[PDB]
Amino acid sequence: LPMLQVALDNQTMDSAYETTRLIAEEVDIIEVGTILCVGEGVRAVRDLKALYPHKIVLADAKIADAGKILSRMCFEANADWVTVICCADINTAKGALDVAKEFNGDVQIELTGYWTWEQAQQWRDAGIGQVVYHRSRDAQAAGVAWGEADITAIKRLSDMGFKVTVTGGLALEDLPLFKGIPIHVFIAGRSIRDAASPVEAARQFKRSIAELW
Amino acid sequence: SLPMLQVALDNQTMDSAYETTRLIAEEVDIIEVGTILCVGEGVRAVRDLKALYPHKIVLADAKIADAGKILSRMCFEANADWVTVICCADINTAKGALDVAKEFNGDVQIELTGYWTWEQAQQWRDAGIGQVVYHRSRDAQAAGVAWGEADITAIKRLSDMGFKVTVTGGLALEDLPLFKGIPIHVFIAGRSIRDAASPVEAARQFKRSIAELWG
Ligand SMILES: O=C(O)[C@@H](O)[C@@H](O)[C@H](O)[C@@H](O)COP(=O)(O)O
Ligand SMILES: O=C(O)[C@@H](O)[C@@H](O)[C@H](O)[C@@H](O)COP(=O)(O)O
Ligand SMILES: [Mg+2]
Ligand SMILES: [Mg+2]
Repeated sequence: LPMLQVALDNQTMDSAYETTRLIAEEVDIIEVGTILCVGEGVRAVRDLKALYPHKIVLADAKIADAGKILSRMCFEANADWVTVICCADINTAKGALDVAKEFNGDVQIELTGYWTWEQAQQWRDAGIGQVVYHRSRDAQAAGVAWGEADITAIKRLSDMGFKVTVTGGLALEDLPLFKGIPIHVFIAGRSIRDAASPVEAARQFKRSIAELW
Repeated sequence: SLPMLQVALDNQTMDSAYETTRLIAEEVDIIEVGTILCVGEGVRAVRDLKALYPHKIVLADAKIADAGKILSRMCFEANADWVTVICCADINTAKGALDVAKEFNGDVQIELTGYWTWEQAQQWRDAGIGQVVYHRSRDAQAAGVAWGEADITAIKRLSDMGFKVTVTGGLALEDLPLFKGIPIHVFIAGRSIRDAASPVEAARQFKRSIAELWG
């Protein structure tokens, strides 16, 4: 089944803990959001992995250059997975992946904003096995909906051999759009953290995934 | 005008950054909180460095990719003067960051990398972005990529479009003459200053060379 990831896009650790104390056991992956990496730094990764060592911890660092250096910082803080932004030089992705392998971790390419199909082939050739198909929050706020072009791109990525994560303002009602595609992970940030009942929100995502897959 | 000099604090902790700033804060124009310091310490790095050096321009090299208003507000509330937005970001991310920047009398720069296009560059101008950072990736440099002709052409074209262009990416002193005759806004040095036997003398050599080349 597709896994469920919660995004902790919080500015401070104590704010993040308001969510994790409710739903850490209701999800498969705990993400240190980019917002939390910028708010608190990499201690957020170390602290969350110490609290939840049985969960996959994703550092959404969106590494853009100095791949081996930033990745080592994240993996020394006990991250399992780290993100590399799609426009990074290929050598950045390669360097981050080399370090990830030292720590028995992994790298995901974050498809946030503009990228090309040629770049996608380069990632595959480099040994990258995960991508995050992300509808930008700012694009969403400007009225951009999930649509057919996204579904065709996701399927194309999956067919290239990537394990694809889908994310970007997902609501429970969006999940059927992706039915029949072997999605690796769905991420929910706002729709879990900001729900009247975060526990019910997480359980509803899991129930719907179980029904659809 | 002479190109200004920016020091990049690509350090993992504040104390490591301070080993540099205590030597060269008054030897450079702009103090950059490097991306790895932003990720290493978080936005306290911006707050602390601006409190130490309130008369200097402080740049947060956050390379914002999405959530432009949220991340830019975090940096500007920490008293940044300038923030970076990565070139692949949705145009609404750049616009959101810029709108916040204006509230704080700050500014945004687009960090150039990847396969950005000239049409995107026009989008940034149309959105009111006035600064770009022409950056040779550190990882590309390590893979043998040199500064060269296509870079000069692109830098000149960005300048002609109306951007103030910053040049950066493993610059050494000997690289500066490559850019002579172009109205470069800022040169950034990270490693060439921080890792010098004498960071003060390295900064001063950059300044002397700039003064000759653009004098
Ligand atoms: O770009 C960012 O850093 C976040 O907007 C993004 O990574 C976020 O973590 C999403 O992937 C999930 O959060 P939402 O479900 O609230 O969009
Ligand atoms: O991508 C990064 O975060 C840095 O590699 C980059 O921004 C760096 O700060 C350079 O602009 C200046 O540092 P060097 O002179 O050491 O390349
Ligand atoms: Mg995220
Ligand atoms: Mg930098």
